[PDB]
This record gives sequence, C-alpha cells and structure tokens, in this order.
Amino acid sequence: SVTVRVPGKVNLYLAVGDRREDGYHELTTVFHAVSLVDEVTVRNADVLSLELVGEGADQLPTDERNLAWQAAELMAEHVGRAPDVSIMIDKSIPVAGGMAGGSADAAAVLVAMNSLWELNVPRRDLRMLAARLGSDVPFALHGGTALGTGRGEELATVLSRNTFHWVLAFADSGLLTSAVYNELDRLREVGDPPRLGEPGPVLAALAAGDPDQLAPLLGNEMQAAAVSLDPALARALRAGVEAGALAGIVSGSGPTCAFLCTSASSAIDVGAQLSGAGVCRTVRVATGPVPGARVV
Ligand SMILES: Nc1ncnc2c1ncn2[C@@H]1O[C@H](COP(=O)(O)OP(=O)(O)NP(=O)(O)O)[C@@H](O)[C@H]1O
Repeated sequence: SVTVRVPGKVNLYLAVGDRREDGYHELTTVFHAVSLVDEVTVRNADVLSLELVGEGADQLPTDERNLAWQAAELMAEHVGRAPDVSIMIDKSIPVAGGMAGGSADAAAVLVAMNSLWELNVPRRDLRMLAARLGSDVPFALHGGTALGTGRGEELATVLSRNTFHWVLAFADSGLLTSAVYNELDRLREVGDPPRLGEPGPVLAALAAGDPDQLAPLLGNEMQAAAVSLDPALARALRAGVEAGALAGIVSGSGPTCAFLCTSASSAIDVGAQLSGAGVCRTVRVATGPVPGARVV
C-alpha cells in the first residue's frame, strides 16, 4: 500500500484571451497549490476499484467517469499492465468547489501507482499522462506555484520567500464554466470589463513573499462575468475584506472566493467572521504554496 497527498489549487491570476474559434479562449494563469488536500491510497487488488470518503464524496462517481479511475487505466496501459489496484480517496478538497479536486486525485493515482509498482517512470512521463487526462492534472503533479501560458507548454515554477495565508470560501452553488465564458464574451461586446495587469508583477510579489504587495495584483478576468450572473459574489468579496482580508477574488468560474490575509492569525480571525456571517456554505483556512502529489 502507498498513500499520496495532493493539494487543491487556486488561480491567483487569470487572463482570458478574446474568443476566437471554435469559440476558444487562450488562458494565462498563475496556479497556486494550497493546503486543502486529498490523500489517495492505492493497493494491489484483483480488479480496479475506487472508493471516496469525506464531505461531498458521496456525490462522486466511482467508475470510469472519475478522473482518478481514468488515471489508473492510463498509467497501467502505459506500462502494458492491467490496472489491478484498489484506490481509496480521503477527500478534503471541497467537492464542486472549483479547486480541481478530481484532477488532484488523478495526479495522486499516477504517483501512487508509480511507487506501488516500483516502476519509477520519470516525471516527464507522468506529465505526459497528466496532459492526456485533463487540463488541471499537470498542475496537481507540479504543485507549488506556477505560471501557465497555454495548452501544451511546460509550467514555470515560481518560488516564494515566505508562505501566504488564505481564507477560502465556497458558495452553495457553482456556475457552469460555459455560462461564465458567455457572459464574459457578452460584457466585452457591450462594454469594457476589468483587463488584468501583466503577470510579472504578480510573480514578483509572490517571489517577495509579500502579501501586501500581492493583494492588489490578484485578479481573474472571469470574475466580472461570474459577478454579473451572481451578484451575491460581490457582497461576499466585500464581506471578506470587511472581515480583515487584504483582498478577495473569485477563483476560476467559482465557487471559490479566495481571500489573502496578512498572517495565520489574521486568517483565523477573518475565517471566523466569515463563517459566522453566513454569506458562504463553507469557509476554510489554508496556506500556500504547498507541494504537488507526493508519497507520504
Ligand atoms: N475524484 C474525482 N474525479 C473526476 N471528477 C470528479 C472527482 N470528484 C469530483 N469530480 C467532478 O467535478 C465536479 C466537482 O469538482 P471537484 O473535482 O470536486 O473540484 P472542481 O469543482 O471540479 N474544480 P475544477 O477542476 O477547477 O472545475 C463534478 O461535476 C464532479 O463529478
């Protein structure tokens, strides 16, 4: 038996290219792994099986619709083997919370099988499988913080002088990424929504470990479009700041709102205030960066 710990992610920066076709938007993102994690335990078995435990885990498929299952099938096929493993996932990355928990579990399956079967295929081969699986699996292997420029290309590692302290808050209902991109396209036709800074300043603030410098540079071009559809998000972001956060953004298409705090103490206090105030379904504290999928 091998257990791998793998983190969920938040996007600190997301610039979304103008629609082209067939209706694509080129994404430039700064990905940041944070300490809400799943732990995936893989053992040899007679047949592939998958079980998940933890809040929300009962909502998830336990067959080939689950990326972790597809990961086990791909890793085994890659080494000409049958995927004869049992997979147990202790899920603590909030479900449907926009932090790419199925992608983290898939990355963890790759790493757990690599270690369990004593194969030790190189990291390059794992990144290759992760790309086949889906667009967030590569970052779950990578972990830390990284800048991503587009579909294939390597992620670029960004090191920080100190850890950052987050409050992460999850709305009781997610939005379809489809709809948010539509409202983004429309807001741009009808007007001029926020267009982001360049990502170099964001990387410099991260490198410096300076949350006061990072805070006004967090951004997400999808946020306006989310907030257009669910205006409640606007009051939630304001509430988090009223609670003492430096800044808050929506991550991705939501439902994660991410609030950068000055310290672990501050995040505890901001988190308490936000939980008390009921603007969100779930409120959690976290630190980042943390490592990607690794055997524990
Ligand atoms: N172990 C898993 N494998 C694959 N899909 C999953 C898994 N868990 C949840 N999902 C699916 O993805 C949605 C729930 O999200 P989850 O994977 O919990 O983080 P997320 O909300 O997907 N973040 P993102 O990848 O950024 O969209 C639902 O439609 C689920 O069916």
